[PDB]
Amino acid sequence: SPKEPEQLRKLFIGGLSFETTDESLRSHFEQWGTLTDCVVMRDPNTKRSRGFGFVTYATVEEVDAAMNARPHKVDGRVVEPKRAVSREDSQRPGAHLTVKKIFVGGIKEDTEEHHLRDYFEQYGKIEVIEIMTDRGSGKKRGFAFVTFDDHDSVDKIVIQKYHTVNGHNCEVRKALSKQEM
Amino acid sequence: SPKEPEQLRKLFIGGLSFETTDESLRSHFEQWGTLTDCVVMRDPNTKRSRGFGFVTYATVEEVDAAMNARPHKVDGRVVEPKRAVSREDSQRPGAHLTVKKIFVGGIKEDTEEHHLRDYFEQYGKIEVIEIMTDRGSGKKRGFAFVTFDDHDSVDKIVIQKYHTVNGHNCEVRKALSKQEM
RNA sequence: UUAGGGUUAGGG
RNA sequence: UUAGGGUUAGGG
Repeated sequence: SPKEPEQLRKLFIGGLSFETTDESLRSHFEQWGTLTDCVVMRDPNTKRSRGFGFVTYATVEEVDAAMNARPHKVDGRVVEPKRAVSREDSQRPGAHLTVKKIFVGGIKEDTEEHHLRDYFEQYGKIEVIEIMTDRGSGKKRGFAFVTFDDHDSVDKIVIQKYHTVNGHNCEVRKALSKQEM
Repeated sequence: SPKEPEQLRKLFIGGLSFETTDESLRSHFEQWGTLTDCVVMRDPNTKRSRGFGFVTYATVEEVDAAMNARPHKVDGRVVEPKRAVSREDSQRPGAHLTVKKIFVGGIKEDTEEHHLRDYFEQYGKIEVIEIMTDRGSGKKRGFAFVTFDDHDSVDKIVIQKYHTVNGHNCEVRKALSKQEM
């Protein structure tokens, strides 16, 4: 009886201690809901832990409640849980990078800070809003950077590439530095 | 009449818009106290802005109140203020890197999380505390990583290299990744 | 079309 | 002496 989809309910649990089994991974994350699925990824030959796994709750509400419980110490080790990234986007560069900033392209020269603030507040607490303009000329360049205080907010946004802000169909990507491009 | 030293009262203001003068830099940061010193660094020949400057309050209280006002938009641009780093440490690698994690070496096999928590809480809100141990052997390795929610907390700590925690003289350095060493 | 200015570490 | 395990992205 699961209404919400699987990917929205799934969490990638990276950095798992090599002592973590399916059972010890389940016995930890079950404190924040019921687990539809809980697996520790292993090598097909050695069956040794590959250092990451997946958990899937019945509700996305439980997924958010799980993320509200960071940090997570499973089997005596701090793990890094991340919202599940599609097998599509996982091939794209920087999809797995933990960032607190996003790229917003297509705002089209009439979008100000309050437009971004009023829209993106619904995903998390906003730190900075930078409307990119051409220096000296003052012309707006049609894209902006929004920085949140929590990386999980960014991860919830970029799974939906397209957003309609201020009457524009915009693209939202994870903010990559110049040295990662 | 300045009791506290100069370096503790000085802030490095990086990323300054090239339109920022001493006066516009002062007219912004004077909202959080009195400015002992306020300079925009320029090239000796062109006198064009080098993109950074310094401000110095009369109290470190005003310096903390200034940092509580992040982000700072000076002359229509978000600037990155940092606690002043000695001309010594500025030669050391990674001193200017904005990090939220610290290295703590010398805790010596009898220091647990609560020892680090009770000591380092006095500098800011703590996110994670990782006591580094040898896998499989369980032996403690004598160093730890402490992650704060604010980079400014880390910057206030690492200006004092040596700290006495749990009866040990420990070294505190900025957490550098493996790829920056 | 929609990728940032890391000259963003010292003048006195 | 006091530098981290980025095999931390898919099994079904």
